[PDB]
Amino acid sequence: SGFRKMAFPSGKVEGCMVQVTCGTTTLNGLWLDDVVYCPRHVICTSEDMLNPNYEDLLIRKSNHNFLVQAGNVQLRVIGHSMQNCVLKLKVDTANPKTPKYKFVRIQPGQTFSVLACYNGSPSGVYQCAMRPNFTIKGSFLNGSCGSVGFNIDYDCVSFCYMHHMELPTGVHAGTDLEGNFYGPFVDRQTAQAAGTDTTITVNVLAWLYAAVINGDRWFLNRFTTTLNDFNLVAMKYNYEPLTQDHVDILGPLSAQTGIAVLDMCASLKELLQNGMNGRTILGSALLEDEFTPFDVVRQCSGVTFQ
Amino acid sequence: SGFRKMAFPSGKVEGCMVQVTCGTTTLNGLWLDDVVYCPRHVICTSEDMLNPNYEDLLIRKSNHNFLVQAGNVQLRVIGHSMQNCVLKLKVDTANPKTPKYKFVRIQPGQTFSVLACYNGSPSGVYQCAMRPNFTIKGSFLNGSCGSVGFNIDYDCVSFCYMHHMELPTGVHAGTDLEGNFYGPFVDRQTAQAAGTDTTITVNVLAWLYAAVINGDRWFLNRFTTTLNDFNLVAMKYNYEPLTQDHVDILGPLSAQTGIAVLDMCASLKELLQNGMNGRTILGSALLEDEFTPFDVVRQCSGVTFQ
Ligand SMILES: O=C(C[S@@](=O)C(c1ccccc1)c1ccccc1)NO
Ligand SMILES: O=C(C[S@@](=O)C(c1ccccc1)c1ccccc1)NO
Repeated sequence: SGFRKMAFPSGKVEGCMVQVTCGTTTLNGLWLDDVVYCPRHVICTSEDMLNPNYEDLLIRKSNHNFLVQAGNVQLRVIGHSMQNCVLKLKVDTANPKTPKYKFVRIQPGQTFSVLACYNGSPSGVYQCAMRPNFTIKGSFLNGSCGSVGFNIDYDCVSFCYMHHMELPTGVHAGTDLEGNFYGPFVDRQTAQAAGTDTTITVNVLAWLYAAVINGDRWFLNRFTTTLNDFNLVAMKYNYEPLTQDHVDILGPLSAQTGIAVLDMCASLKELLQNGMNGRTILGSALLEDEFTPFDVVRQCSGVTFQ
Repeated sequence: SGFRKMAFPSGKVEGCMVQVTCGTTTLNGLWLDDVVYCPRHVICTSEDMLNPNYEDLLIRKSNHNFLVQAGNVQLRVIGHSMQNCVLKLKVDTANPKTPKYKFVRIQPGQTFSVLACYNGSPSGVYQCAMRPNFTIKGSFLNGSCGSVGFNIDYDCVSFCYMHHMELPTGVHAGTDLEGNFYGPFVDRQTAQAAGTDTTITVNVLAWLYAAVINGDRWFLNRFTTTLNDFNLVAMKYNYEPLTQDHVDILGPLSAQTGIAVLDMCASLKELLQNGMNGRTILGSALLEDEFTPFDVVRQCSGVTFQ
C-alpha cells in the first residue's frame, strides 16, 4: 500500500548520456547505437538565439567541431546532420550500453520520467506529464538541455522528450526525438507564451481510484452523473472534457473497485464545487493529474522491468 | 527553474538487486562484493511471522536452501549468517557491478531515494524521508521486502534503508544495512502502532526558500520572530522544535536569498495560523517537509554524480 509519484528506473538511460560541446556551448546528448542526438542550439551563442538561422550557422561547423565525451572517453564524430530541431552526430563507435529502445511522440495527458543531466552526468530523476498546452512542469537549470524523458515497457525504453527551452513563466518546452517541438514553440529566444493549463480529467479520476484502493474514501458520495452533465462542470473549472474513450480506459480501475466511472465523476464534481474542506487525498491537498490510468494499475500491481 | 520531488539516478543500485528465495518465500536482496543482504524473514512462512524464533528457524536452513538469482544467473551460496534483522549470504562471485558504497544510519528528517523492486527486478524510484516517528511513507506491495533506500555523493552510494514491514495503518518500517530497525519496530506480525507524525520544521523552511528562489513569494510578510516564540507555534501544530543547529544549516539558503532565517520562520508562523487561503506554493496546497536544506541547494545548483 501507499501511492507515490514514481519514476522509472533510470539506469538504462544513464548509460546513454554524453556531453556535447560546440564552441563555447556545452549540453547533453543521447548516444544510441552509433548516433548522438542533441538540441541543434548547441551551435548557437547567446547572441545567436535572438534570431538564429540554423542552416547558415551549421555551414561553419565540421565534424571535428562537435566534441562528444562519454564519461572520461572521447568519441570520434564522422558525420553530422540536422533533423528538424535536433542534430544527429554519427560516431565511429556503437554505444555498448544501448538498451532496446524506440522513439515515440506522446499525446497531451501522457506521463514520462525525466533524467535531468548536466555536462553529460546524471543529476536526478522525476516524473512529468505533457500538459494540454504542450509544456511540461520540470526542474531544469542552465546546461540541462538535451536531458530526455522516457517510458519503459519491460526491456524497451521509449524516448519521448528532449529538453530545449525554458519559457519566461518558468515552464519548459522541448521536442520528440525526431526534433519536432511539442506544441507551437520554437528554439528562439522570443515572446512565446503558454496557453491555458487545463487539468487532465482522466488522470484525476485514475488517481481517485488509486486513493480508494489505498484506503482514502471520504470523498465517495451518494451521487452519480452523466458525461454531458459532468462536462458542464469540467468546463467551468478548466478541466479537459471527458469522452467515452476516457471512460473505457478507466474500465479496469472501475472493475477492480466496483465504483462505476460515472459515480466517480460525481465525486469529482462535488470536490470541484465544494473543495476538500481542509482534508487530504493520498497526502495531497489538491487534485493530482499527473498519474495516468496505466500508471495507477502499474504501481498498484507491481510491474517490473528486466 | 522549477522544483520537483527528485530521486537520485538509480542505475548504480539497479546493478545490485537480486532475487532471494527460501522455501516458498521470495523477496529482494542487495549484492555488494561477495555478500547478499536481505531481510531475515525470508526464512519464515506466513504462520511463522506471528511469533518467530529466528535463531531456531535458521538452524533448519543450509547454504543450499538460499536460492539467489541475479537476472538470469544463479549465484552459489557458500556461507550465511544473521546480523540483527538481516541475513548476509556469502556467494562465490563478487558482484562486478558493485559501486563505491557505504552503510549509513540516518537521522529522522533526512531524505533518501527508494528503488522499489519485485523478484529482484526494479519497478520504480521515488524520494522518501525518515519520519520523526521512524516510519517512512512509501509505496510497497507484497514481494517488495529487501528493496533499499540510498543517497549518492558523486560516486559513492550510501545505503541507509532496507524495507521489511507494512504497519496496519499503511506506513512502512525497516532497517539500516546492519539490520537494526529504525524506531521501536520488530519483524513480527503483532500490534505495533506509529507515534505522532510530526512535521520536519527545518525541511519546510528549506522548501519555502526553494519557493522564493523560483518565484513563489506571496507568503513573505512584514514580520519577524524569535526561536522561542516560533516554537510555541510549532508545538501547537505538531511541528518539530527548531534549534540553533537548524538555523545554522539554513544559513546558506538565507545568504543566497537575503531573507533572515527568523524572518522566514515568521512567514511560516503566519501560514500555520492562517492557512494558505486556497493558494499554492511550488505546486502544492500544503507545506512540504521532505526536502532537506541539502536537497534544496543540490537541486537549485545542479550537482551531478559520475
Ligand atoms: O545551453 C543551455 C541554454 S538554452 O536553454 C538557450 C540558449 C542559449 C544560448 C545558446 C543556445 C541556447 C535557448 C534560447 C532560446 C530558445 C531555446 C534555448 N541549456 O542547456
Ligand atoms: O515477503 C513479503 C511479505 S512480509 O512483508 C511479512 C512476512 C510474511 C510472511 C513471511 C515473511 C514475512 C512480515 C510480517 C511481519 C513483519 C514483517 C514482515 N514482502 O516482500
